[PDB]
Amino acid sequence: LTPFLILLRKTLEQLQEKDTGNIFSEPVPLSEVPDYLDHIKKPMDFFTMKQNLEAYRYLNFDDFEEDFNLIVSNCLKYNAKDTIFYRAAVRLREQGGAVLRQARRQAEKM
Ligand SMILES: Cn1c(=O)c(=O)n(C)c2cc(N3CCCCC3)c(NS(=O)(=O)c3ccc4c(c3)CCCC4)cc21
Repeated sequence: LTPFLILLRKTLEQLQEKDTGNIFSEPVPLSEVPDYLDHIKKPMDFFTMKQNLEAYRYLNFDDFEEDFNLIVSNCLKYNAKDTIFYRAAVRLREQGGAVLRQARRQAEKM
C-alpha cells in the first residue's frame, strides 16, 4: 500500500457516493447505445477507474481527476440537456468538485 493510493481509494469512494443513481458505476452499455463510440473517444466510468487504480495506472492526482472529469464530460457530450443523464452529470460535476478539491489538497502536501 502507499499513502497516495489509499487516498485515491478513499476519494473514489467519495465520488461514487455522489452518484446516487449508480448510473456511472459501469461502462455505458454499448449494446443499448450502439452509436456511443461514434461520438465518445474514450469512455469512462467508476468501475474502470477502480480497475485503473488497482492496476497502478494512477501515480499522480491529475491522471485520476481527469478520468473523473471524463465521466462527466462524456455524459454531457452524448446526452441532450433535457435528460436524466445530463442533469445527473451536472450534479456529479458540482458535488464531485468539492471532493476533488479537498482530496487534491491532501496529495500535494504528501
Ligand atoms: C447512454 N448513456 C449515457 O450516455 C450515460 O451517460 N449513462 C450514464 C448511461 C447509463 C445507463 N445506465 C443507467 C442504469 C444503470 C446501467 C447503465 C445507460 N443504459 S440505458 O439502457 O441506455 C438506460 C438506462 C436507464 C434509463 C435510460 C436508458 C433512459 C432514461 C430512463 C432511464 C445508458 C447511458
